[PDB]
Amino acid sequence: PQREKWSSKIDFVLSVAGGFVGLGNVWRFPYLCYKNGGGAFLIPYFIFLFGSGLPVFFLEIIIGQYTSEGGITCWEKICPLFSGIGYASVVIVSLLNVYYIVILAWATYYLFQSFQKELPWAHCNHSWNTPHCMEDTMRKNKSTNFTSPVIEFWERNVLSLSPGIDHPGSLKWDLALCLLLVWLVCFFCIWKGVRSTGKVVYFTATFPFAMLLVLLVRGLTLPGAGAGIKFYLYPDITRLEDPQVWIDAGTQIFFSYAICLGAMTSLGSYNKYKYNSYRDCMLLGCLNSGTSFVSGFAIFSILGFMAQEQGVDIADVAESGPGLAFIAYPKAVTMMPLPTFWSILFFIMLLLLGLDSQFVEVEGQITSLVDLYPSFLRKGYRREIFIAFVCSISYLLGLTMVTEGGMYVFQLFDYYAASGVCLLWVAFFECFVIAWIYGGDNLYDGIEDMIGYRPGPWMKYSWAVITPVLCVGCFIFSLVKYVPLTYNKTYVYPNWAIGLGWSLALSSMLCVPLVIVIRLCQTEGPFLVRVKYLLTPREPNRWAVEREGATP
Ligand SMILES: *[C@@H]1O[C@H](CO)[C@@H](O)[C@H](O)[C@H]1NC(C)=O
Ligand SMILES: CCCCCCCCCCCCCC
Ligand SMILES: CCCCCCCCCCCC
Ligand SMILES: CCCCCCCCCCCC
Ligand SMILES: CCCCCCCCCCCC
Ligand SMILES: CCCCCCCCCC
Ligand SMILES: CCCCCCCCCC
Ligand SMILES: CCCCCCCCC
Ligand SMILES: CCCCCCCC
Ligand SMILES: CCCCCCCC
Ligand SMILES: CCCCCCCC
Ligand SMILES: CCCCCCCC
Ligand SMILES: CCCCCCC
Ligand SMILES: CCCCCCC
Ligand SMILES: CCCCCC
Ligand SMILES: [Cl-]
Ligand code: NA
Ligand code: NA
Repeated sequence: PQREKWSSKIDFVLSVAGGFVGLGNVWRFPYLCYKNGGGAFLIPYFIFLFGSGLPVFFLEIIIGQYTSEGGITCWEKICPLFSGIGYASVVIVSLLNVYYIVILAWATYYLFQSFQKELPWAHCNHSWNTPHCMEDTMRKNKSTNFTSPVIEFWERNVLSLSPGIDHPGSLKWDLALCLLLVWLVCFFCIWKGVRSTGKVVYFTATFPFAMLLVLLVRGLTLPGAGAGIKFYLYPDITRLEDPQVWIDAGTQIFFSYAICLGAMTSLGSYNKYKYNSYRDCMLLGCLNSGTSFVSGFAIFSILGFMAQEQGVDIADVAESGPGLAFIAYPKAVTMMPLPTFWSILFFIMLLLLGLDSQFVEVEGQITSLVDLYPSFLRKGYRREIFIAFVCSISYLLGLTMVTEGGMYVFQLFDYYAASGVCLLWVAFFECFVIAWIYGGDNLYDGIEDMIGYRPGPWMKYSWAVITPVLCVGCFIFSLVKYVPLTYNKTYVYPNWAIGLGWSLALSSMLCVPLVIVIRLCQTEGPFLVRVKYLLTPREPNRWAVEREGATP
């Protein structure tokens, strides 16, 4: 048959908007900004945004629309050599789906804990509370060893943090059921009803932004919001000399935009050929980066309020790692009237934000993997078993991040697996193939035919110059000034853990060289002839079904 198009352009926007607006905006951005100083994170953030985030996102969407193919076969059409970009993106999205559902497991645990008379993270007189704990309101009335009740709940009850990754501990069975529950929700929403949220499109889309608005109003009116905002906005120039703020800000844009994963290319292949996706991507790009910037005001206002309440520095009031959104927002919902009611909504809001993202990504890899075996899969019961097998195996590897030492494994996955140099590796090669091998101007001819007009030179120069320079420059300077990964500024990772972390990165990075070697070996002839034949596009726009032109 053929790849079914979208019912209407409104479905493309909502599927895309729900695919990369979520935990990457409200969870990962606040703590990466928090970890890398304050506002010094924003300069590389906006530089990378306007240089390579929107351009690469639009490039992925337009490649999918031009080839009408998934993550992998689109690159086979565009350039048979360097086809390893698709396999690299599939590996990256597999690892991402592995560790990205643990966040939803934690959110589900918090939501289940929210159903009681008093929030468990309001006061600290429970079993898990260390005698070092003290009420935040009593912190000033009452050195550097008085933990807040909110941080204890995260490290003592929700995570049961162990001494280190070398100390796995026991599998938190309460979190293991929550991790299983969200996977069953993902499994039941992937097999039956791939896109079945059509009845509640209005509620499931406007509510997460409606809930984020209340958090912003509550945070901004807090007494300490002034100091938190100045920390969030005003930059520190000396921090820009560190290569880590550029890697974090550069790959946060790539993470938040879901690029180098094959999801955007697949989502871009479901719309009509003669559809102006250039305008809609720019609007969706504003909605994505706008949500991260605006929601950053809310979380950093609470951080400023917490610092004033506890009489501590803003940079030391919460966790410099994952769980900042689980320390700040659960503190904000305490301050609201009827804290239990608002706590339920936030973790429901946090869960729909991530479930929609997980649906797009998990369906993204499964569709991409089916394209490799179109007859073996997507045919009868064979898709039943394969979907469950992917969900089951990716759930078992998610169990290693649920044990008491599972937080340290989560930091390794979040820093190496689907972020960091692995994303810079794929993003550079996506732009290098299009801009220099395929041709930047050679693709504008396709885009002009496809969207109706020739775009400006912003996209062309971003692929040709800015993105390779930003990706290579951040890659070279990161290895030159090597700083090993740390958890919460204190824990130092053992050598094997870093080596394990690089294996997660290098497993997808080496997909590009391996396929080049595989393709060169398969093709017969002189080496220069072998390279020449594998670089020629094989009719990317092979879809007469629609009024189209030709690749040349
Ligand atoms: C907290 O640290 C202070 C200063 O070192 C020390 O005097 C006090 O005994 C500590 N209290 C607890 C509960 O550990
Ligand atoms: C009246 C209640 C709302 C108060 C909002 C406070 C906003 C503070 C703005 C500080 C900006 C600093 C930029 C460097
Ligand atoms: C803010 C840093 C990145 C901005 C990239 C804009 C590039 C515009 C195209 C230049 C044409 C000469
Ligand atoms: C997990 C290790 C990498 C798996 C993917 C390797 C790519 C092989 C492509 C073979 C077909 C050309
Ligand atoms: C700066 C890097 C330039 C790379 C040039 C590659 C040229 C390949 C041409 C293939 C045409 C089908
Ligand atoms: C390695 C992380 C889990 C990957 C499971 C799905 C991809 C492989 C299917 C055979
Ligand atoms: C900087 C982000 C917007 C770029 C649009 C203008 C491109 C410059 C040449 C007209
Ligand atoms: C529903 C929005 C919450 C805003 C809280 C304002 C507190 C004023 C006392
Ligand atoms: C054919 C590519 C399979 C990739 C699965 C992901 C393993 C890390
Ligand atoms: C809370 C979501 C705000 C979105 C703003 C979009 C325009 C910058
Ligand atoms: C690695 C220690 C925890 C084991 C949980 C299950 C892993 C397959
Ligand atoms: C793979 C580069 C860093 C590895 C550090 C630990 C090696 C055992
Ligand atoms: C990850 C959960 C998958 C369950 C499949 C049951 C057939
Ligand atoms: C992060 C991209 C590095 C490219 C190196 C090419 C040899
Ligand atoms: C000064 C803070 C305003 C925030 C608007 C989103
Ligand atoms: Cl973002
Ligand atoms: Na979403
Ligand atoms: Na995002």
